[PDB]
Amino acid sequence: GTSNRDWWPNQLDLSILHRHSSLSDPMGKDFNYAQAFEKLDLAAVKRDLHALMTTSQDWWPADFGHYGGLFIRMAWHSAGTYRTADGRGGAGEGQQRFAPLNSWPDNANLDKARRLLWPIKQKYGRAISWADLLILTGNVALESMGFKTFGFAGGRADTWEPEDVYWGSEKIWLELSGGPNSRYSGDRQLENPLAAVQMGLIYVNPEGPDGNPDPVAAARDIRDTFARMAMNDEETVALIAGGHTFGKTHGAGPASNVGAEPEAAGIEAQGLGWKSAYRTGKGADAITSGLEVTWTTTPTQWSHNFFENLFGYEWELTKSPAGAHQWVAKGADAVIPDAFDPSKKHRPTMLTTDLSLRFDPAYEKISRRFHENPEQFADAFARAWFKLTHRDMGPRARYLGPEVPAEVLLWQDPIPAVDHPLIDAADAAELKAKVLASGLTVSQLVSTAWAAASTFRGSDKRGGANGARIRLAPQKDWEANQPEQLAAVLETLEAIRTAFNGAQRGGKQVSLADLIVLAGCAGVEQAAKNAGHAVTVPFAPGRADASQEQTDVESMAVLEPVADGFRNYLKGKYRVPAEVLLVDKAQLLTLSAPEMTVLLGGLRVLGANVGQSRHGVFTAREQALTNDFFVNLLDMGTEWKPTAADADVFEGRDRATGELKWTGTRVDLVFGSHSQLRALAEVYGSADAQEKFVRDFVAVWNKVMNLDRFDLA
Amino acid sequence: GTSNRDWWPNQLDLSILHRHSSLSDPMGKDFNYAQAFEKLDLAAVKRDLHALMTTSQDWWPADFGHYGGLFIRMAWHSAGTYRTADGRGGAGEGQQRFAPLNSWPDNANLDKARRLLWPIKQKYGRAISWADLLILTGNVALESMGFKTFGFAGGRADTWEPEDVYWGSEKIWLELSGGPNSRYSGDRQLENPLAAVQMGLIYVNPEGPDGNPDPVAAARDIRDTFARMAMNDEETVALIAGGHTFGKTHGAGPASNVGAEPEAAGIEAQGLGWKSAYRTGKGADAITSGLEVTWTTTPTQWSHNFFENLFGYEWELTKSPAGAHQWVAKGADAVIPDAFDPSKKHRPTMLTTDLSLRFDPAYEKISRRFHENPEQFADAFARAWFKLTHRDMGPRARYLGPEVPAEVLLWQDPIPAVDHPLIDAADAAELKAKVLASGLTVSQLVSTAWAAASTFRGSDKRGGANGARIRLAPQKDWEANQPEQLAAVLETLEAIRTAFNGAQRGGKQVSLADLIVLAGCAGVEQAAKNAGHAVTVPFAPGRADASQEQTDVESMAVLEPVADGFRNYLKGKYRVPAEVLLVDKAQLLTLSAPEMTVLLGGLRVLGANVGQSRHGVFTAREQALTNDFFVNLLDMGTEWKPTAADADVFEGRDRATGELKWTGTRVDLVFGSHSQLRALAEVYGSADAQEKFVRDFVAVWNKVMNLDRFDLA
Ligand code: HEM
Ligand code: HEM
Ligand SMILES: NNC(=O)c1ccncc1
Ligand SMILES: NNC(=O)c1ccncc1
Ligand SMILES: [Cl-]
Ligand SMILES: [Cl-]
Ligand code: NA
Ligand code: NA
Repeated sequence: GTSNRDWWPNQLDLSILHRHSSLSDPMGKDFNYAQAFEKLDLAAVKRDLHALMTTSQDWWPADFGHYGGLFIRMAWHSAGTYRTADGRGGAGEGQQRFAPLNSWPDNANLDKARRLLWPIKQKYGRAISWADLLILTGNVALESMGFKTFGFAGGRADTWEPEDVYWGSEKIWLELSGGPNSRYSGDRQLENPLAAVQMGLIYVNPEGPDGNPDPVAAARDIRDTFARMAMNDEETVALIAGGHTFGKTHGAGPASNVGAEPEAAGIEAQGLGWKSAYRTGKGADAITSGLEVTWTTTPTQWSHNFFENLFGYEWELTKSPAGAHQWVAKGADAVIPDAFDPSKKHRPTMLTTDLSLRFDPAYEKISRRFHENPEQFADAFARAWFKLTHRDMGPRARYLGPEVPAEVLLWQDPIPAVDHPLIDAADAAELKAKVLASGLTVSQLVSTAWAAASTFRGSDKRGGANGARIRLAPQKDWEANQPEQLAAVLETLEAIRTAFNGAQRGGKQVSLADLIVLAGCAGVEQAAKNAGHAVTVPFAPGRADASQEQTDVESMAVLEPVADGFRNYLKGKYRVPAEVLLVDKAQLLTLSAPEMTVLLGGLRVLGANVGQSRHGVFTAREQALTNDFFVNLLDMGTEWKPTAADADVFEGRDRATGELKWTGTRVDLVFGSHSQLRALAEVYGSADAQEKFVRDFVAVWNKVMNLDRFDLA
Repeated sequence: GTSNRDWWPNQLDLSILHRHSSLSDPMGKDFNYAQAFEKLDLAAVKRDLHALMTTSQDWWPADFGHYGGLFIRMAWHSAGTYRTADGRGGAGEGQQRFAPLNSWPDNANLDKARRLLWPIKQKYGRAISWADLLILTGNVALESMGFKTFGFAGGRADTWEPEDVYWGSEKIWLELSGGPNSRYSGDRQLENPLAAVQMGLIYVNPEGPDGNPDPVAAARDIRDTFARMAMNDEETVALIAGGHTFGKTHGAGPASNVGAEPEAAGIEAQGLGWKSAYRTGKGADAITSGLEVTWTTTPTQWSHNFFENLFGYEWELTKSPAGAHQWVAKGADAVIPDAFDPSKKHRPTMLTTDLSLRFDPAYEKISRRFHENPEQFADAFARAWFKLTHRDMGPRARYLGPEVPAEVLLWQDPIPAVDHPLIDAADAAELKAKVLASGLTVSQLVSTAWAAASTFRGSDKRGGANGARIRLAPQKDWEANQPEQLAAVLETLEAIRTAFNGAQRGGKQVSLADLIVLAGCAGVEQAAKNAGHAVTVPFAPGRADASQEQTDVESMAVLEPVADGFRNYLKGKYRVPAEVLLVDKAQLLTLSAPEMTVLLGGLRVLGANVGQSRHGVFTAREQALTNDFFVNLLDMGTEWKPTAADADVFEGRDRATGELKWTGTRVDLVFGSHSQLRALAEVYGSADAQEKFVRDFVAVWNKVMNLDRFDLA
């Protein structure tokens, strides 16, 4: 069946902006997951999950009689696809149940784990999503086995189709580095935005880098991949040691026994995969990773035995029954219990990646401290497990149910509670007039508010204008934000705010976060008036100002835009074409193709480009809100060519005279090239479309201003 | 970027059901194209188009000073992708402007024709769709050159993304037959549903079959492909002769001069392609097909010179400047004008496929009659051109504006006007009660109404329950429709109708087409009652009964379902998996994945399977409307295996006892295998879902009942 993707594999794919339509969603347009979850009897759900832990099913018998380890690994993998670079992956959409993650090699047999949860899912129905259930089940596993969690928030709404995520370019599962589509270059540099060492792994290879069983080298990969999942050294050691306090791995026989992954299995397998011809195919004969390691003397109970073993023995390199590299404790007694046979015991074993916690010098010091102070280990793991499993849930206002921790954590980019009356519509009109009387231009007001709001990404629900973090390090210094002009605009807004707030009775005040947005609205109003349209822009108050100490500077670096097509900004020269980067950004902002089109066309004419660039400013009435961008872009009286100096900048000349009319980047011209985008630009560039352009612009502007406003949801 | 399609190339692609969401649509959800078109000043549009015809642009100079020929070929190609086998292709969605059709080799330089129309599109905006404008432009071309068209209907709403259409399996444009993905097998049998001889052609190869310049052989491809586009011999000769009365081909130099098709061209080309390094690249130097033929002495005026030349000279095999086979008149004077140089003239030329009209014996008699009687030629062509360009527009109720022809054509599957009062809601309740008192079962009433309504396909908007054609040849004899049971149900319904209609005052009556649907509604209400739910199934009267004499039997053959997963029906053994056929049918019925899921699950338990098969009937309360399908499908207590006798039927056995519980086909079990479908099935199989399943079933049943009801749009 030959498709457009086969004929034109490097054309832009806009379908990624149109996933998650109401067409694929089986719930009404009215279904609100938060409200269904708020009625769930969470306690009853936890009781059922507690019972499930030791209700072994014959089609996938429970190791040691307890599914706890399996469910902790299930939950860890649901969370563990998260990348800080784009905020994609993570547990927040329940994507583990869809392709490709349902069939990743590292997710082998987690199909069985999710099938075990079906009766509970079915019983509670829409009131608990798969996405919430997977994490809750991890929590309950930990609790069942004697570990007290830091807490749990519901509110991860289920999704209904696979996300479009760049997981790499390799065409072979688990391909080792240096192939034709290598994710590594230079001195083992992993390409952004990837956060795993091989296609179909979560973070690293348990045998060591590219299969080489060097724990020191393995530590380097661990540290890099975990940093790319937002975890520092302490959190990392706590998570790995904490997780490998429980359960075991499965490699009872050769991996050639294991058949097709779920998405490749036959229809009779009913959504399950990795069927094994080794012996009974399950239980004591299970093959998952190929490794055969049990870490502790009590695999179904919280202990301090991980670090006791890690430091208490010396380790020797050996092989699992499947042929995989792993480590066995030299001269040890058989103290580890067998998962199925009460008469067999085994020597302590470890993976290469466990030994990393000992033999990397920085990890070693943390592992020692946790060894000597187990209460610090327990607390670090609890905190890290909460972080891991909630990292992509967004602001605290989205957290539901009775187990939400009251402690506010730095990584949540917290926003202070509003404790005063908010501005009303009269106050908003007075502020907007003061803004316009101060001398700030349309371009300044629009650029500033765009800069503040457009850090939001729906992937992990970080960023947005709430908080006024654009006035703090590091946002205030980002090149795309034009630090010098930004400083000037903020100093003017701050004087307006000080004066308005000092005039108030009764505790009313306006936050700078609100005023930045409100000021951008005034700029759009002014621009509409410059074009002869009478427009009021909607504005919702209630944003607050976060302090510098509430803003982790390092964590904030990943939100820096290195490409923002909306401002015609590229930080350097990338191997990814700019128009691909524009679509990627539109996706993070939750924009459809029509929204992205109208938005960019308006921003160009309002003066939002970085550095006052003229590229794509296809108008003679800059700072007026018109559809000029489109009308001029589509004018066949102009011919375009890439410039001598740069293949990425284009000159548009009068076809008859050869005179230069405009210049543009690939981001500008793509709207006139791509057949679906051009169809959109046409709508907005038609003679009957001036009002529609202004109205659709206002609506999309307001949408971007409100992206993070979960306090109103 | 490696995708799910790369890893699992034979998994089902559900995205095809979720195109044309509101997300991709730049118009408000309120936009009604029909109402915008009805206020268009169509006369003013045709005046602008008329002026455009002879206003040559230097970027693509008009041959002979007139764009007419170019626009006729543009409109012919817009329409000429149509296939009767699935109704896909055609002009009715304006898909020529999107991938892949925008870049087919046969559509070369029609990018220039569409660009020429941009000023007029831009002037009239949303009041005329691209889809309508392409056809109108061809009409105006013909009119400006002296040809009287049979009429024009507007109402083709624009679309905003490529359709997913199977155009063949070849991986090389224009691949010759007999390759690894050959569309031909046996004695030159073209695979259904294809209607062109090579990938990226409209119908046939202008040089002859696989490039072999034998007009006799070419005539066989012409006849086959045109029949597959719903054209008989007379229509075919009229179309080809009629078209090639105008304009010329373009092959001024070697084809190697011609660059990338639009979807492959650089961003600077702004949506145009096939840029030519040959001399000026355009005009007198134009290269399109590679052939260099001008058919008549007045290429910008309607004439009967095509047939005068065809019969008046003898023809010699020759080559264009690009190397293509074509024919030149032996010993002729230079009587054909040059497109750009008034001092240069040329001999008559023909394509191999033109000579087919003379040298095929059946075409020859038609071409002679048209030769001797050009008034018959003009009338046949007018009629054929109307048919061609409207074939996929659907019922007459969708035809808009002031040039709709009053004559009703058999190919339109016409439906008589309703001339009497319609039944009201109390009448509908009395009819439903009489239906249920007659002893027709839930199963019979549902099967019958499904059989009648489910012939509809949104691709060409043919079929549906309006007309009561299920009582007529050939529908009454299709094996899927269970002819003997159908006859029994219809006889009972007809006696109820005769008695209701005989009791009325005031000319009120009910059509059998309405009653068949209404009776299906009664079946579903009774099924819901059997499960303890009281619902009313909505019903809209106003269908009418068409006669046998108003039903072209041969044209109706292509609507026969050979695969209907909704009735668990497959007519024979196909190369395509049945679950793929199910998705194909869902797409033709305009169903989303959730609608297809709910609908199939309900139809199973209502007894809609052909032949009373138990396959997929996963309930112990058949004829009760419950969600049993899903609850039992998803029960992990049952294990499934393909049967000894058949790899396409499966047995479901109790996992503990080995007892046989159910049987199912691939269509049944796909809902428990495919990860996106199983996520849907889960919603409907959850303990809180019984009411939602009934509500969603009823809505989708009603939707299918109404698919053809453009009289209410
Ligand atoms: C360097 C990072 C990590 C590596 C390379 C790694 C590797 C593995 C491997 C290969 C398995 C065996 C899979 C099998 O054959 O069944 C496994 C099991 C497991 N891991 Fe990890 N792991 C890592 C981090 C984590 C973390 C962060 C957690 C949780 C906080 C976790 C919890 C588990 C648990 C509970 C199991 C046991 C599964 C069972 O009992 O069925 N691991 N790990
Ligand atoms: C067996 C069927 C047909 C074949 C193989 C065929 C082939 C061709 C070819 C190869 C060209 C030249 C393209 C170029 O180099 O610019 C052409 C031109 C043309 N064809 Fe057809 N054609 C067929 C049927 C039709 C029909 C059904 C129509 C309309 C009723 C039509 C109308 C035209 C016109 C108007 C042109 C002139 C283009 C211009 O003046 O720029 N043809 N045809
Ligand atoms: N792959 N996922 C995203 O790009 C995304 C998800 C949710 N909202 C916005 C963006
Ligand atoms: N390829 N196109 C179709 O299958 C279709 C188009 C419009 N409505 C329904 C089905
Ligand atoms: Cl994602
Ligand atoms: Cl189509
Ligand atoms: Na995410
Ligand atoms: Na069609």
